[PDB]
Amino acid sequence: SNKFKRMLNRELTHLSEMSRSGNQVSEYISNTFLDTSISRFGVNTENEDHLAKELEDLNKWGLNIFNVAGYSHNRPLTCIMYAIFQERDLLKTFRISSDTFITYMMTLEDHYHSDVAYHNSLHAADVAQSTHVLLSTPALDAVFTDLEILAAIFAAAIHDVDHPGVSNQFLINTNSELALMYNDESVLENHHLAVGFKLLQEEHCDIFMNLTKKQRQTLRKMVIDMVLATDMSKHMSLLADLKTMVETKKVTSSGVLLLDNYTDRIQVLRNMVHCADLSNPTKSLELYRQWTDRIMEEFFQQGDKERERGMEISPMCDKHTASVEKSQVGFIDYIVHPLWETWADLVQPDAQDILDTLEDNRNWYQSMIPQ
Amino acid sequence: SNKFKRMLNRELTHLSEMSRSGNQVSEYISNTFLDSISRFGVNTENEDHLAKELEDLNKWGLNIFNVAGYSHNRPLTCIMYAIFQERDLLKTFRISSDTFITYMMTLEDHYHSDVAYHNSLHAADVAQSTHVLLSTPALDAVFTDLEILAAIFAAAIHDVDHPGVSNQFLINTNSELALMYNDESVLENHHLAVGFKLLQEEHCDIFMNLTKKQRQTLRKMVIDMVLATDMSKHMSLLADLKTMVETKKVTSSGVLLLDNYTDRIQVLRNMVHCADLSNPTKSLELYRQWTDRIMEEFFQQGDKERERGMEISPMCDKHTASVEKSQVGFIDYIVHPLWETWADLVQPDAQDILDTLEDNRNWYQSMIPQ
Ligand SMILES: O=[N+]([O-])c1cccc(-c2cc(Cc3ccncc3)cc3cccnc23)c1
Ligand SMILES: O=[N+]([O-])c1cccc(-c2cc(Cc3ccncc3)cc3cccnc23)c1
Ligand SMILES: [Mg+2]
Ligand SMILES: [Mg+2]
Ligand SMILES: [Zn+2]
Ligand SMILES: [Zn+2]
Repeated sequence: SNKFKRMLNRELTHLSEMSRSGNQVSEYISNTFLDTSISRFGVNTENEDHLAKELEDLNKWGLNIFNVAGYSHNRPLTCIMYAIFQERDLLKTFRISSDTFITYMMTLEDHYHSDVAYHNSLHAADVAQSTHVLLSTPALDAVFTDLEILAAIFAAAIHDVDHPGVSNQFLINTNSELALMYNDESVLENHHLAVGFKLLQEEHCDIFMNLTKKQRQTLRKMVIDMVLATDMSKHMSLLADLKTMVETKKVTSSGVLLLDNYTDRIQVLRNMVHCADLSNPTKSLELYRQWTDRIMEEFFQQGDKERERGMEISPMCDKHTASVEKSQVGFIDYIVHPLWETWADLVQPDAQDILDTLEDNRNWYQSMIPQ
Repeated sequence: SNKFKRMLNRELTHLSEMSRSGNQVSEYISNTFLDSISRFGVNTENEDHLAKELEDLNKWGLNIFNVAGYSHNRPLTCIMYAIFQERDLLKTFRISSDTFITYMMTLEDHYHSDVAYHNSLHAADVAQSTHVLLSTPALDAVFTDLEILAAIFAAAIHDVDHPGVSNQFLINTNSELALMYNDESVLENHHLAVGFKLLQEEHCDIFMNLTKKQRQTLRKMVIDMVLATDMSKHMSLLADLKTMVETKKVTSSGVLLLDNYTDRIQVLRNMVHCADLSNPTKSLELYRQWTDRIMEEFFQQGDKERERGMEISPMCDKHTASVEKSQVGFIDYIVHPLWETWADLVQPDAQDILDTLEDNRNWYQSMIPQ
């Protein structure tokens, strides 16, 4: 659609001229978004009661994933994934032993880096838990098969495995081996998928051993589609497709969405995990503020690596010139809010408290803008 | 004193036999503690917000995180220029704003931003706390300006170029730095070298206008103070501070009597040491943030150790921490004893500092699980 494209670049030109704040946010958007305990929980802990209290939020959008990390000896991913699989009865359905499951989930957690401020197992655990809540949205809850539920949640788990804490564009600009291996197109996301699936081959880790061949093939395609869709530069095209889907949606009976073909189904799932990935500003302000401070830490360190190298500092990576408050407002106004508004429309009446929390958070960061 | 060494050994033995948790805290202790531009010095357009945070310059409660926030992440440059304006040190030592900001920016730039705790934020915190501690009524008339300058500069540079790993990791991994300094005070020697080496940069010689004798005395005092921040020297500094307390003299205006260089430097080095260990004495919002940072830095070191197939040093294993219990041990066995001794030396001064420590301690105990 040339109209949407013409409209997009208009919206960003105007922002780019509002102020130097808007220029830095507008440069960022274009370069980013455009093309008993070990079996009770998955984990050893002598805090079984504090952990059991936190995990009562398993199905709530307000689950505090930071506290889970605290009471799980810093295994928020293994712990949450075990909880989701118990909750949805996925181990039994797919004949996965708890043993194989925990060994895989520990190996996966281990390949997330804890020295990366944001793209580490905590973020993986949050995105997986948020996907778990989203899959229970009433308009979809009856729609997806368990194979699709498994694919989505696994997708979420692995979606950033082995992330180094720098962007696809830095990896291309520094001529990384990874950029070289994947020919500059979706560098990290291809890698996340490779690692996640490669790890099944490790000893006692094939959590899909007991699926049929046709099941494995369907899972793998679904998962590849979802993770490649977390590539941020695909954001505008994903939102375009979601909007056209809203305007031509079919409700069946009792509020449920009609998704006949594979295309319709994967489009929704991949927007779902994409939404999970951008759910930080829709969570409670305590949660959201921690996430912001982490991503900025990570952007700033990329900025220093650029500076060490004599490269030009990327937008939002200069610690000496960021405006974190104005940037958050822009990010909500121009990316998070449009995406979540469209999602709310697809799945109405759901997502509305999510949308209201999003405005509170946005208004809090506005209230904190000096001058 | 052999009876101090025996007593010290006794309490740590009792501690490690208490439980798994006390074992690990006791292993830790033994391995660690025994042997716009015109106005603020930074360019910001948050001149109002920054000015308000900086009204706490002379208070224990200053929030250095917010200062970082309003100073475009130049907390050290900003705080140091505030302290130096406050005490009129730039005029007194004829240091120009150009020379001073250029040095301070260069110094701040050599603290690593990718290190969770030992960055310019911690340096700025320790600098501001030294500044507050130097105004303790019992000492406040005692020290000359050269001594004040040394102590504050010492604090500024005390961890510059810290790589986020411990003296023992550097020895165990055969670091070039451990090779250079022969396994003794590796980082602290390095911090001093860098801090002084940086005066030689273009427009950075902030001590250019001091006399030779002044430069010589300042350098001796600074070296003394920074080597003193070596954690492995903790117990012998405390032992000295305790025998200082028991043999203390006071003029009458409530002011301590410090004639010789030895008693003077002994206070100055316990002061910066106490500033370095002040996190748990601060308000709870601040201390929580510091704990989380130092724990991140230990955990990363632990992963580097695991990446190398070494055994994971105490407190560096992310899968076997008990942060809450560890903070309570830290306070009972290291922070509280030190500050209690400090409070005695300078009484009635450090008494709320000390009550805050109790509050913080008890909050961390109230969060211990089960
Ligand atoms: O101006 N902004 O739009 C702007 C400014 C500062 C931060 C962000 C931002 C991007 C992303 C998604 C993401 C993650 C990793 N790489 C790229 C994008 C996630 C975020 C989560 C919390 C806070 N900020 C975020 C956006
Ligand atoms: O139980 N503990 O003793 C224990 C457990 C966990 C953390 C600490 C700890 C040590 C040091 C001083 C330090 C800084 C850098 N390297 C070595 C020591 C400073 C701290 C500041 C805030 C919180 N914990 C700290 C102590
Ligand atoms: Mg990603
Ligand atoms: Mg140090
Ligand atoms: Zn992600
Ligand atoms: Zn220090």
